[PDB]
Amino acid sequence: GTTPGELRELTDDELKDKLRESKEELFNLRFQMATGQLSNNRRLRTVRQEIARVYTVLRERELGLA
RNA sequence: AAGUGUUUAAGGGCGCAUGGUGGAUGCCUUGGCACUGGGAGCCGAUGAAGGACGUAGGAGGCUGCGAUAAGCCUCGGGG
Ligand SMILES: [Mg+2]
Ligand SMILES: [Mg+2]
Repeated sequence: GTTPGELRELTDDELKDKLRESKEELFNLRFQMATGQLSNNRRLRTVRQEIARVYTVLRERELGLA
C-alpha cells in the first residue's frame, strides 16, 4: 500500500514509526487468521513486504546509497 | 438253449472355440552415454564447500528463499 518512492520521502524517524505501525498491523492480522475471522488473506503478504521495504530504505541510508 | 451285439465317464487325454492372469513384442520418450567447438579455471575469517531448522492463506515432498524468509531495492529487457 506504500511504494518505495513515497518511503524515500520520509525522515529517518518517520520510517521507524511506520515500521512499528506495520509490525502491529501484522500482529493483529496473525491473530485474526488464527481466530479464522480474516477474509483477505493477501493482506498478510502485503504487510510483510511493506516491512521489508522500510528496512531496505533504512539500510540504504546508512550505507550512504541515498 | 447256445452264440453275436450297441448301450456308463467319477475323473483323465487331445483338438478347437471363447476368456483370465501376466507384461514379452512393436512403436515411442521429460532420461542416459560418448564426444566436438567455445567460456571459466578457483571458493573461504567481508565466515566457503555442504548442511540443520524455518519460511506461502490452507498437511507433506522437491524448488526458491532466510525472522526483510516462493522474497526487499535499483538499473535494463519484455509486453
Ligand atoms: Mg589461482
Ligand atoms: Mg522493469
